[PDB]
Amino acid sequence: GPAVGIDLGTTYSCVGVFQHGKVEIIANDQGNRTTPSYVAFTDTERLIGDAAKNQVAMNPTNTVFDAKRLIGRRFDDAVVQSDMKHWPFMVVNDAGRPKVQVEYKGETKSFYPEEVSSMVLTKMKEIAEAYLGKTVTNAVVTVPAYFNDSQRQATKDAGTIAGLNVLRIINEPTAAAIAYGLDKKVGAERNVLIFDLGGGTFDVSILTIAAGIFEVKSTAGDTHLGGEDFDNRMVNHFIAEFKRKHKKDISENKRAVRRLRTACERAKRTLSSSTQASIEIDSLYEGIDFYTSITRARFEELNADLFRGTLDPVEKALRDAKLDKSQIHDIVLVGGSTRIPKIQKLLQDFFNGKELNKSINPDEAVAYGAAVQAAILSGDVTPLSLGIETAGGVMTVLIKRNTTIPTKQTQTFTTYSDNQPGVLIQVYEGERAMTKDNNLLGKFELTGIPPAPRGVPQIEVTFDIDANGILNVSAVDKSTGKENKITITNDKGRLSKEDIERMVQEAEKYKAEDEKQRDKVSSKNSLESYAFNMKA
Ligand SMILES: Cc1n[nH]c(=O)[nH]c1=S
Ligand SMILES: [K+]
Ligand SMILES: [K+]
Repeated sequence: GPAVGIDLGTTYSCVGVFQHGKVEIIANDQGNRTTPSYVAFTDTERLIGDAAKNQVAMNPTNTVFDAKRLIGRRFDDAVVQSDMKHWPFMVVNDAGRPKVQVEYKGETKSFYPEEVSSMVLTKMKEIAEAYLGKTVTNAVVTVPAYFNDSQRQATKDAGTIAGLNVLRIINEPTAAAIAYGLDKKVGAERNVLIFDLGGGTFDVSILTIAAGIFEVKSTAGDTHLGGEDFDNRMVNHFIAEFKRKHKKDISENKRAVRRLRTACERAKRTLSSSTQASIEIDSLYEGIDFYTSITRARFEELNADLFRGTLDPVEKALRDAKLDKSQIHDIVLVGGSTRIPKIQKLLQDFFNGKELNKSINPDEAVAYGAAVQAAILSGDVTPLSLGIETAGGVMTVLIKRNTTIPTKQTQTFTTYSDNQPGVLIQVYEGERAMTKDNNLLGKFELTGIPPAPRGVPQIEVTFDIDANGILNVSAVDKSTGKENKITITNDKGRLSKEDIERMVQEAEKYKAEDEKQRDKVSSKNSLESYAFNMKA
């Protein structure tokens, strides 16, 4: 039967299926299209999803949430140590691996984060099975773009424990782009910014899409920013208002604060569609009814620093991607908090009035994209960057990937050593900083360089690609006009789309190491007479 797409979120999970030409987001047994990523252990039973979230106040020590924060991580990781302080449940160290420790049926029990996430995935699998009336095994599960191999493998393991065959682990921003069909657009490469403010995290991702291939250029954000922060600002404001009006602090009473927080959450949602919301609480504290109102402008003022602060990760991602804001072709809004009008206005104003992609429910877009990809898995531009080896085994790119063909690019190079008699032109294809990590396509030598000090000889290297995709690489000694050249054949089927994707993924995985590495060689246009990779 059809594979499902699952957004395994920090706070909630969402499951969708592509059937009958459309994606259907599947509601749970309580009629909810999103299910809380919560697992609760009690004296008599294990609760998953809505039931677990509903009883959290009654059973805080044994209600687990935020397993995504621990997944694929070591106990001594700084993130784990800081996060544990904010959790009611215990996290224990089992041989360097974090485990949640809870009381279940009168017995102490410990679970790895992948096991807790497997329980959430089991609920999502069961919700899909109830809707489809058939067993669901195949699934595509989404993860944040910044997740490392350990976090990705642990997420896959959670699906495997749940009995799911994880066809692929895909980035949440990529899933959102697939939901908007941004990978179906034939033509020149497009730069896409995904603004994801929901699920307790703020994620900004910049992607480039061409020929159905996605590359993550940059990621930025705040792992501890979400709607709860906006609700807290309202709760503190109301606590102050009650204290000023009634000379009473309701902070001591946990239920009164809980009732106020629930009213604030509802009011914030009303403020997305209306300019004012009513707060009506009977007997909030000491028998005093709290009936009041909040304007959208007051809500915006209470959260002004948080809302404006969202632009700082957008600026950082643009800087990391080496792109101006004008170079973004598509902006996608993901996450429930993107419904807030002030956030939409701030982002649109930053982008000079550019329209935002927000037609898909922001809570369901990632699952929607995952479902589209799962169905695909169930049934001219350059593919890779082209360049030559410079001194130190460095990849110097003459043609970036996603360059339309035919194309011709020329750069000038020099000798690295004094009285260097010749240069070796080594042609490589790939996105890595060092040639050892890229693919060698061919090599040729330009000999007879007249003796000169290093940096004086000028060698012009030209990469020419025809419409058929054939690459001709030539080098000319600008002092004599002497030349040498190689023709590199483009075998049809030499590279699969998956082969290209793997090369792009490797660049994304080693981006920090490669970006730091580029700084090491001083010249960047100097050629040696030998292959660095063959040097002992
Ligand atoms: C403001 C807001 N936040 N989250 C959500 O799910 N909806 C809304 S309208
Ligand atoms: K996810
Ligand atoms: K997010």
